[PDB]
Amino acid sequence: MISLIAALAVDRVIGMENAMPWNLPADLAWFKRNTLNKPVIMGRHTWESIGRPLPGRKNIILSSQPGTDDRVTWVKSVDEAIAACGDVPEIMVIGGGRVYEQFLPKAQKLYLTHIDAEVEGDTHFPDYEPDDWESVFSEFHDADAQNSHSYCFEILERR
Ligand SMILES: NC(=O)c1ccc[n+]([C@@H]2O[C@H](COP(=O)([O-])OP(=O)(O)OC[C@H]3O[C@@H](n4cnc5c(N)ncnc54)[C@H](OP(=O)(O)O)[C@@H]3O)[C@@H](O)[C@H]2O)c1
Ligand SMILES: Nc1nc(=O)c2nc(CNc3ccc(C(=O)N[C@@H](CCC(=O)O)C(=O)O)cc3)cnc2[nH]1
Ligand SMILES: [Mn+2]
Ligand SMILES: [Mn+2]
Ligand SMILES: [Mn+2]
Ligand SMILES: [Mn+2]
Repeated sequence: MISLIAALAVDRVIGMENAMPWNLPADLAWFKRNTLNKPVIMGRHTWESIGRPLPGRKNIILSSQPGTDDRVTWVKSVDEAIAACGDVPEIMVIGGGRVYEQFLPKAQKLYLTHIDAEVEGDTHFPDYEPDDWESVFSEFHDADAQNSHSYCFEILERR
């Protein structure tokens, strides 16, 4: 089972200049909680944007070029990435935009954080078909002293 996890600002913006244009520790905590002890698949630009391995998860990096760090696993196609996860119950695809596009059609779940932030972007989440998806969990949070925007955790499951 393949899932996507992402945080989306207004207009589905997910990134700008190889970074996320917000800082929401509560959302990072949600990401960790939903990815720990699962394999994570990411594209090379996201690997560079994170800048180090995510602990406690098998990190699988897509790139057409040879890998440059044996602390993570490098693969050259979607099907190789899936295979490298092995027999696990849930594979987490953690972006970025190009990777989400390719995995969305295989995905059965989406973990989306909807952030109430206006931010210029150069990367978006796919313009997915809402009719394909059932919202099964929603949890809204107002901004607080640690988290400058309001945000909503949503889980959707393919109908
Ligand atoms: N808000 C969020 O939830 C979130 C999540 C993740 C990332 N981001 C942001 O998204 C941006 C990065 O996204 P992006 O779309 O630019 O890049 P990306 O999807 O992270 O990486 C794309 C690269 O992955 C490799 N790749 C992808 N598909 C491949 C395939 N089928 N076979 C082989 N290699 C493949 C290629 O590397 P090569 O060029 O080496 O071949 C490609 O250039 C950053 O701004 C980042 O901060 C945001
Ligand atoms: N909901 C969501 N939010 C994001 O920020 C996010 N980010 C990525 C890719 N980028 C990143 C960047 C940093 C960290 C990171 O440092 N995570 C730590 C957080 C520890 C904590 O704050 O509790 C981790 O161990 O997961 C993860 C993913 C992919 N999907 C996402 N999905
Ligand atoms: Mn805001
Ligand atoms: Mn429509
Ligand atoms: Mn919804
Ligand atoms: Mn709700």
